[PDB]
Amino acid sequence: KVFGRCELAAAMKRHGLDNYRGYSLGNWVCAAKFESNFNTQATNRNTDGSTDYGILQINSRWWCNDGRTPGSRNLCNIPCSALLSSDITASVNCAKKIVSDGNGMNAWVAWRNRCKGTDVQAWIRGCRL
Ligand SMILES: [Au+]
Ligand SMILES: [Au+]
Ligand SMILES: [Au+]
Repeated sequence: KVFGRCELAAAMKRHGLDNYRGYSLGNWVCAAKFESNFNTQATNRNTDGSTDYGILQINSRWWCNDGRTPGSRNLCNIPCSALLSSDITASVNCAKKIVSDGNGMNAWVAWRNRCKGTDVQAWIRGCRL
């Protein structure tokens, strides 16, 4: 599914991401925009042979099992395909574990390079939240 901006803002807020570990909702919408273009079906191969999955591009190297990242972790205890659903629950509850692990939103390269330090409130402008 490809979310509308305000549609994803609404879902992320409902799932308890607004201000999660002090990251405003705008940070999460900005990350999702630049990670996946709001597309739950997004998959991208990493150089080490891991793959990033779903609307928040969660990495098989640490967080999920995709059956082809040998010697990796599965710290969210899910198949990476669960991260590709039209329903963002699994991506949200895994992202909460990632952002809590000491590195904050710096784990998301697109957030670091395109959202961090910017006016991220612009990403929720116009939305009825
Ligand atoms: Au959730
Ligand atoms: Au994020
Ligand atoms: Au949802």
